[PDB]
Amino acid sequence: GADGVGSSSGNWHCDSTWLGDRVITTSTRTWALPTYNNHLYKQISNGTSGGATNDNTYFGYSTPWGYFDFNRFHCHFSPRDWQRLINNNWGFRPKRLSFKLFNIQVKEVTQNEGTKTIANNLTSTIQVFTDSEYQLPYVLGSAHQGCLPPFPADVFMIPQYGYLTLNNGSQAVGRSSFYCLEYFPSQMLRTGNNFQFTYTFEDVPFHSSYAHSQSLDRLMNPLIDQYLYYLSRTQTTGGTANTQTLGFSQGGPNTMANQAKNWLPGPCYRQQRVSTTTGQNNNSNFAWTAGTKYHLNGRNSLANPGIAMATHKDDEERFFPSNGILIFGKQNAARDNADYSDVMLTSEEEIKTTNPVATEEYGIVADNLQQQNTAPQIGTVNSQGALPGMVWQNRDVYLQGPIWAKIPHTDGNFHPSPLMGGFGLKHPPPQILIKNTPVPADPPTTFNQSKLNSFITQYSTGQVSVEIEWELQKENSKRWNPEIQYTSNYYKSTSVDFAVNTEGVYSEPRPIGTRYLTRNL
Amino acid sequence: GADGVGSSSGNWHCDSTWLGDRVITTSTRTWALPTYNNHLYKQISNGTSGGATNDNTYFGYSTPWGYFDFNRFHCHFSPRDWQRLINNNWGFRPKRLSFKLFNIQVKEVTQNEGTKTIANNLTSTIQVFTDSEYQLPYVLGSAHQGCLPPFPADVFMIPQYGYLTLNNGSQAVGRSSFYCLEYFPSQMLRTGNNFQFTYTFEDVPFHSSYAHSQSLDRLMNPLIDQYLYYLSRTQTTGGTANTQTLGFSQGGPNTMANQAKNWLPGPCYRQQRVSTTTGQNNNSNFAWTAGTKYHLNGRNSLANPGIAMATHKDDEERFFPSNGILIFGKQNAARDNADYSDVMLTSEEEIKTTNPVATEEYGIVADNLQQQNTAPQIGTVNSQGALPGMVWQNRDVYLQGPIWAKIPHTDGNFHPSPLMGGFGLKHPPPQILIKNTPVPADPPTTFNQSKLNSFITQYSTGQVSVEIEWELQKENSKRWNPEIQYTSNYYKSTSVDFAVNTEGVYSEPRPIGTRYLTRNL
Amino acid sequence: GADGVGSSSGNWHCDSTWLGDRVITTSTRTWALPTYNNHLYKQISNGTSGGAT
Amino acid sequence: WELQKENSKRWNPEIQYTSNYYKSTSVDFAVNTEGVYSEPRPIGTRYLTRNL
Amino acid sequence: IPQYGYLTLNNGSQAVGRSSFYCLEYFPSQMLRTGNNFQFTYTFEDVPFHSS
Repeated sequence: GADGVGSSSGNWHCDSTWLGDRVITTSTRTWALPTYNNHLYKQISNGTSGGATNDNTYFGYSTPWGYFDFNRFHCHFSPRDWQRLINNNWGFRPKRLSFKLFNIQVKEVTQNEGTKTIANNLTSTIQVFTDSEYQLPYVLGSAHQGCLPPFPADVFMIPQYGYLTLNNGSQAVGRSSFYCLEYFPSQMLRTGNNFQFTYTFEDVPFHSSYAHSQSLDRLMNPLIDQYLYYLSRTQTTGGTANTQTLGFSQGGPNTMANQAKNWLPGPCYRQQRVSTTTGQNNNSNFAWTAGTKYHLNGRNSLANPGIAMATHKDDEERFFPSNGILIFGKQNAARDNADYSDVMLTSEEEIKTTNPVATEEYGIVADNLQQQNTAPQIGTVNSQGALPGMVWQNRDVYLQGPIWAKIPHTDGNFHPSPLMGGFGLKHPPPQILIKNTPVPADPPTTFNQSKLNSFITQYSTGQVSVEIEWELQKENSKRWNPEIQYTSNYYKSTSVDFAVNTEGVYSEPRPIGTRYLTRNL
Repeated sequence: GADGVGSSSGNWHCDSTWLGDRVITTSTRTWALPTYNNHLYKQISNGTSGGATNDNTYFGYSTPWGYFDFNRFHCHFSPRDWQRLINNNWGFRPKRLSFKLFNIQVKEVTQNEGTKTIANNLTSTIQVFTDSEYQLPYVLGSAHQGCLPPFPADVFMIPQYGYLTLNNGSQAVGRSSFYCLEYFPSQMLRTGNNFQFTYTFEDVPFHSSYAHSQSLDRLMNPLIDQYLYYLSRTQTTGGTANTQTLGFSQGGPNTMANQAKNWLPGPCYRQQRVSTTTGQNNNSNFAWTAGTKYHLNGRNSLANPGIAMATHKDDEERFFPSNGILIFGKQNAARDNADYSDVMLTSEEEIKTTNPVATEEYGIVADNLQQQNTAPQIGTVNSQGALPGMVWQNRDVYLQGPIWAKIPHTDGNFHPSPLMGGFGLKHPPPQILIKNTPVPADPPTTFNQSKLNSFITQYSTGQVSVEIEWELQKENSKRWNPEIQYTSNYYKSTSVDFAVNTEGVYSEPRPIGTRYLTRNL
Repeated sequence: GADGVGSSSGNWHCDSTWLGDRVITTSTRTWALPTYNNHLYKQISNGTSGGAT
Repeated sequence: WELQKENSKRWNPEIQYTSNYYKSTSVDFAVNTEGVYSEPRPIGTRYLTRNL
Repeated sequence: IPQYGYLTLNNGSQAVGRSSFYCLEYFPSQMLRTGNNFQFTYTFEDVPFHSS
């Protein structure tokens, strides 16, 4: 109706509504936006001139702007809600979202000798816009820090926006592009204004959350023989001198490894195996050398995690592929050289049925061409691309994991599902940029052409709301016996899981996968 | 209105019209159609009975007919028009075409002793038809010579039509098929008639003409750390005796080779590397032996060019893959054993971002399974198929290159984009066949059953017009700094580029790629 | 609609639009205006009395 | 602004204005390490050609 | 924002009779506080295209 400094722009909303196949999750947080780079664009670079190896060189710019990132699940779901979701449902996909930004304060702080003081600046503004035409480097989806906090009572700091471009060493080539963010139409807000927009997701396949109750090779009937034959005997038996001969048999219950099958496991690109028990591992540093890397433009890049694979086979739980998994840190984990007990290892073991084990070969093929003179030889397939009749599962999404990623714009792609897990999108949710409008200090009395480098130390805070509507796929199954469910531990504990401790620090005990309920292949 | 020998059938058209997102290019040429094979079908063959190796054997027929081929770009675009196109636009695709054939003369030449004389034959006809049901071997798209000339003032000769069929050695098998082209309904034209038809392309994705301003591995934010971890340490350090241990770290600006990534480069099938500087290459003839070949039906076939890959990495310009590029000849180049200075080498270097370098491996994988007893081992991937989450770019189209190719009719295919570049089409533009109607010489006075082998030496000429409507994808980009453009050299020269020389010979100095403007991944 | 110290007067615009034979370029900048001459008009002059030619 | 479209039958390619393809320490028409914006060269308006 | 000043007829450092003096406060102007804005439009007269 009427906006001003005395009225409030918007109301707090955190809620989740469950109706039929829809669930609508809304959230609200409090943010604080500092001034970055003293309002300057800057060329940032790193090159082999220093100690940096040729692989880590980069060239790019760092903008004064800042951006909102809600791309992680736990922003939108309380652990309880996540439990309603993964226990009762096969799959889900987002439909549409809404975004609101309101109740803006802008404050200016000054330093006089040793005293610090902070006072409202009522006339200052902030600038906000969204890129809806995707005309900027899209920097979301790389799993950077700085999303909304999982716990609504936390106040968070908005990250700085920057991007990278083509480089040769530390230098730049001709195609290198430079973007000036002030060059887009944006909306300017004072303390009595608010900002909002809506967005509608394109059709996306449901994320399958479930494990297969069968395995790809066991689809057969155990009771009945096949009518097809296979080559079971190359040589006579029982004789003192055995000669080569041919004989055939029908696949049956006794030998099921020989039966014909319609389908093949998903592709395999091998990882190195590492044991959680230290003593069993080799004594050396093989992490970077023995890692599984892909080579692009004379630059070796570790492949992290890589394509979706089973972490380990039965009773192998102490083993995990080198880089082939997602690893989340526990609360108050060190940044570098953190101990094993400070991190949380995800496990893809649920997909063992459809996909091959990450640390083992795909299969065996014939190397040579046999003769009565020469013996047959076999060979091992470490890397296997796609073949007609392969089926595979994507990687599981976690409560801490990213929701979506932008499918790059290219001539062609193969199954465009982000490797880190999520929903691939041609047109992801537009990224939102925000900046404090610079306010100069006292200019000189005599004209000078040079730009003004002196400004008023300033920052702004406010509220942000995001609301996403999700579509659910109900679970319809005739299974007689009980399912596996996700459940909290019944035994006593010093402190409640997913709750604040004595000091008020919120923490998450373990990652939570999405696959519990079962289906038939 | 009224057609006859005195009226003209059609008017000359060469023009290009630029309206909005459409551009309509029309062209006209003068052709001459000789009599081939003395009006005879003939079995042609080659086999290992001679010096020919088993790989080059073939079996097929050569028809008296002849056909029109406009499949190359430079037929439809003047170099200037090609410059308007590639500088201002991201992509384009054809919409519909028109074809006209008119102003037909048919002349008969006789030899009397040493004198030669040529006179109009007013009553003779020619036969023309198009196969719109695709019931013939489709011979276009193999980049054969004989398309329309690039320069409108040239008169060209129509090529002869022939096709190949299944063979075993020089012989033919049972499935070998024989087609009689007189067995189709065709239209017969005298000097007062004209021929035309229209065609409408099926929906086809725009050809992407642009380079990526980013690279596939650099999509990350340089400023912010990831919240994921990786395995950075397998062993203690600083001690006199170091023991195996586990430690983890977060990917960050300093080490970007270790960060998790959502996508992978396109597939890789390696090529042998050759230096343009002769001295650096090995001394031997490895061209055929060390080439990259695919084996089909006991017959080795060189893979030319192969799938799209970057020609070379940074500052490698002197290197090119063996057969993995397109090579165009300069004007008046020799047919066989031409010198390096007589040919023009295309370069795919623009796609380095998305696709791997053609001459280097795809990556590294783990060969063995480590233990405290045994060291880990690594292995190299030379050939890599498709894996989920790969992105790639197609090969660039050139002003001299082919426009389209017919996607073979098969059960299944993978990304059906022709390797030589172009638009893959289920129903390409129908191919057009043309022949002089045979006119017998004086038959004997007494009946004889044998067919008449004596004919009047004869040929025909006329005009041909083709008009194609193209659809454009406008370039909308916020990049601040200037683009790279294609431009002619400012410095003085003996003769103008893309123009006739003193002797009247038209020539093209260099190939012209389509990728200049830039985009973000 | 209603202007005051809490509302913002206008929105940032920098854009260029290409339509047919028209192109429309808009721009926006931030300025700072000092007080000159202590709010005084002043006669300024220079002459050959000094070193000036 | 009002534009006058270029309608010309010239066969061979025009001269265009284009950025340098070769590598460089810093991008032209962009901020440097210190954040100072700079313009490398003046840019004239005459490239396309006409007949007298 | 630069300072506004202007020159007039002179003889040496002195001024002649035709020298004019303008008082800028003598024009109608619009006064704005922090809640106000200012705008106007303008239309160029017909001018020949700049030949590039």
